[PDB]
Amino acid sequence: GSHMNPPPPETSNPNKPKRQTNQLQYLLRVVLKTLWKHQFAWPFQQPVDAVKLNLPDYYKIIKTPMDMGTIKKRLENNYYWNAQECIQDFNTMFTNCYIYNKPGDDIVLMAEALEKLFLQKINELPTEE
Ligand SMILES: N#Cc1cc(Br)ccc1O
Ligand SMILES: N#Cc1cc(Br)ccc1O
Repeated sequence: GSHMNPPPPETSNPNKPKRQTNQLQYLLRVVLKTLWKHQFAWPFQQPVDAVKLNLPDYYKIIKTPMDMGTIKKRLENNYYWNAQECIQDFNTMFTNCYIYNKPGDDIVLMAEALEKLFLQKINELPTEE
């Protein structure tokens, strides 16, 4: 893509420690799956393309970008050590949306719908075994 967009977050790095846990399996098979098919998922399924959207300030404002396409790759590629890393990626994605956009904007309402589902599913995150 455009040189004006940053490289996406890392999804592969042999130096980084990782492991599978039952909680990470639940984050892929239940949490990500549920959110990915929501009617309002599409803006969040890949990094924000600030060039295409004519938002030249986006990566001036949002210095820790995250998206569900990145999270999907990180889960499928076993990038994470623990559930907390992955949950933090989701939280970063939501908070970027809420800091960049005005309350009540369409993308905000879309993010809020995904967040409500997310919180329901994370309340049920299984005990680590
Ligand atoms: N595991 C799983 C899963 C995740 C996404 Br996103 C879509 C379909 C699936 O079956
Ligand atoms: N945040 C954000 C954002 C994402 C898409 Br896709 C389009 C416009 C936006 O302002």
